[PDB]
Amino acid sequence: MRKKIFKPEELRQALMPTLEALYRQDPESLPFRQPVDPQLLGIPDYFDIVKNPMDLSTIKRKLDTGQYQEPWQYVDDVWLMFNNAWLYNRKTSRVYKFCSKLAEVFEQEIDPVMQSLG
Ligand SMILES: COc1ccc2c(c1)N(CCC/C=C/c1cc(C(=O)N3CCOCC3)cc3c1N[C@H](C)CC(=O)N3)CCC2
Repeated sequence: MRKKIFKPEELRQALMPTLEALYRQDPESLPFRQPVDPQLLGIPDYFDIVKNPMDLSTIKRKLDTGQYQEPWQYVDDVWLMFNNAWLYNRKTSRVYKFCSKLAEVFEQEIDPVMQSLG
């Protein structure tokens, strides 16, 4: 119940490999690498449906700038990114299928890391 203290440099070192695993997926990571601009992309309802957008570059910036206090907050951001994509996109779309592949990759990477951090 009393939270152990995680130093930001320890979270960055431990969790960065799991984020690198996502980024290295090609073609599957491409639509997830940067924040979206709905007006430029032609999806103007995106922020109506997706209340809390999330993307790989934003997660990397949060690790780089010490914005997570505990590892589950990082896991929550990765899964927010996944859940937003499964909510917004149709099941036949590239983004939807790519999201499913990233979730498979992430599940394998994150488990031993979460065990090691405690
Ligand atoms: C869109 O899929 C691909 C697949 C491969 C490659 C793509 C794009 N690009 C452009 C990358 C940037 C694209 C992002 C992105 C774009 C659209 C989008 O404007 N749409 C309208 C018509 O097309 C389908 C949907 C939707 C979504 C998008 N992503 C985030 C997760 C928000 C979302 O939930 N959905 C680079 C080369 C490889």
